[PDB]
Amino acid sequence: GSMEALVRALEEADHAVATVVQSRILEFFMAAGRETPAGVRGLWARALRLACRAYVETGTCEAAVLAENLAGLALWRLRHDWDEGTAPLLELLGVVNGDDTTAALTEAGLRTSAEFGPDAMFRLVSEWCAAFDEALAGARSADDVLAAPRVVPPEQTARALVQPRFATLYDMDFVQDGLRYVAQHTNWALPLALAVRQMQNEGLKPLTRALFALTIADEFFHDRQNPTLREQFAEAARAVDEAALVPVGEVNATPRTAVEVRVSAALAHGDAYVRELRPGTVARRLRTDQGVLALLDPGAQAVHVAAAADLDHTQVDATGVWEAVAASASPLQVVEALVTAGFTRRHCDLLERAVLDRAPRLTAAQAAVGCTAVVGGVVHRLLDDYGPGLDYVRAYTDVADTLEPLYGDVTAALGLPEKGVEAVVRACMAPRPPTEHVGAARAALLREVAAAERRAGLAHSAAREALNTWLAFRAQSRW
Ligand SMILES: [Ca+2]
Ligand SMILES: [Ca+2]
Ligand SMILES: [Ca+2]
Ligand SMILES: [Ca+2]
Ligand SMILES: [Ca+2]
Ligand SMILES: [Ca+2]
Ligand SMILES: [Ca+2]
Ligand SMILES: [Ca+2]
Ligand SMILES: [Ca+2]
Ligand SMILES: [Ca+2]
Ligand SMILES: [Cl-]
Ligand SMILES: [Cl-]
Ligand SMILES: [Cl-]
Ligand code: NA
Ligand code: NA
Repeated sequence: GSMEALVRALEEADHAVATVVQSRILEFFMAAGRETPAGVRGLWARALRLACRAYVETGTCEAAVLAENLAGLALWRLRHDWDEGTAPLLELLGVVNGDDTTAALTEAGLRTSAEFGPDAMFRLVSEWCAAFDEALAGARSADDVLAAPRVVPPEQTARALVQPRFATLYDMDFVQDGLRYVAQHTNWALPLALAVRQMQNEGLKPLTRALFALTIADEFFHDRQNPTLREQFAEAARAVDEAALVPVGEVNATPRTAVEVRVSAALAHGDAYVRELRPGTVARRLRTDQGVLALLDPGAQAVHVAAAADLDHTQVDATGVWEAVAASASPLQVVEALVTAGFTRRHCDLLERAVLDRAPRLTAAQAAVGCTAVVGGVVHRLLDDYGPGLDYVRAYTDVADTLEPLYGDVTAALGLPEKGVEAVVRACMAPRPPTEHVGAARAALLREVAAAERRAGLAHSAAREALNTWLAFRAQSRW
C-alpha cells in the first residue's frame, strides 16, 4: 500500500533533517502499491497533513510536489470495484477536498490549485463520475432493447469519458477500468437492436422476419420468455408460405440438424421458445434447396442458415454483404452489415465451419460466404469489448494474434492475401484510444514539478527525474 507505506514512513518523525524525509517521499513517488477508495479515504487526512508537515519542516521540493499533487498521485493507482458505481469515489473526493485539506496546505504555504491537487481532482473526477453515471443509464436488459431498439455506435461507447477535459485522468487505473466496465455494459445491445429492427421490418418477408425472431430468442433470451418476441414470431410464422417447408413423407423430410430441429419445433408450435420435438411428433423442416431462396430477401439469405450451410445443394448470394463488410471503416458499419444480412454470432460460427470444411477448393461464391463468416466471428468476439481504453487494446491484441494460427492455412483458399483477415478486422475494429492523453498527464505532472523547482530556486530537482521515470515506465509498460 503506497499511501499506507507513506504514512508509516513520514510518521517516523526525524523531520529536523530534510534528506531523510526527502527519500521517504521519493520512494512513494515511484512506489507501485495500488490503493482502494476506502483505503485512501481512511488515510488521506493524515497523509496530507504529513506531506504538508514534511514541507513545513524541510522546505524541500519533493515534499511540496507530494503535498500539492497528493490527490492525483493517490488517485492514479486507485483500484475501484465498479459494481459499486460512483458513490465510493464521490465520498472519497469529499474527504480529499474537505476544509482540513485547504487549511493544511494553505497553512503550509502551499497551493490547493496544482493540476493534480485537491481542487482539480475534485472538480474533474466529479465531472467524470457524472459522465460515467450518464453512460450507464442505457438499456439494462434485453427486454429493454426489444421495446426500444436504439442503435448506439460503439465508436461513441464511453467517449465522453475520454474527452480532452479528462485528459489528465486517462492513465489512472480506475478510469481505465471504468471504460472497460462501460463497454461491457453497452456494446452487447447493438446486435440485438439490429436484429429486432429486421424482425419488425415490414419490407421483409415473413420467413426472414420469423428467422430473425428465433436468432434473437436464442442469442439474447435463452429461456427468459418475452411476450412481444412470442407475439412477433407467431404473427410472422403464421404468414410464412407453406411452400417453404419440405412436405411430409418426402425422403429427408424430417429435420436433419440441431438447427433444423430447433427451427421446425418453433414453426410447428408457433412458439419461438419451443426448441425440441417430442420423438414421434411430425415436424416439417424448411427447404434448403436453391428454390427456397425465393422465399427470402436477397440481402439476408444467410438468416436461413441451414440453407446457406447446405453447400452441395444451395449457393446463397453473399457478394453484396462481403462488399459491405470488407469496406467497413467502423464497428457500427461492420456489425450492421453483418447482422442485417443474417450473420449473427451463431450463423457466423456455423457458416465458417461449413465453408472451411470445403477448403482449399472453394468457389468464389463460397469464399464470399466464408470471408463474411470468418471476419464476422472475429467482429462478434471484439464487439462487447470495443472501447477507447487500454483494455480494448489488450483484447484486440489477443484476438489479432490468434488470426494467423487460425486462418493462415485458408486465406489463399478464401481469395485473401496473407494476413487478409487481420487487414479487414483492423480496418473496422482497430483500437482508437486517445493516447495523446498519456502525454498530457505527464506534461501536467511535470509542469507542477517545474513550478516546485522554480519555487525552490532550482533549474532541476530530484522529484523531476523520479516522477519522470515513473511516468516513463507506465507509458511503455502499459501503452
Ligand atoms: Ca475493478
Ligand atoms: Ca464490492
Ligand atoms: Ca464486484
Ligand atoms: Ca456491493
Ligand atoms: Ca448437404
Ligand atoms: Ca452431401
Ligand atoms: Ca456496390
Ligand atoms: Ca467460432
Ligand atoms: Ca468434413
Ligand atoms: Ca476481458
Ligand atoms: Cl471492470
Ligand atoms: Cl446439410
Ligand atoms: Cl453440404
Ligand atoms: Na463536455
Ligand atoms: Na504472439
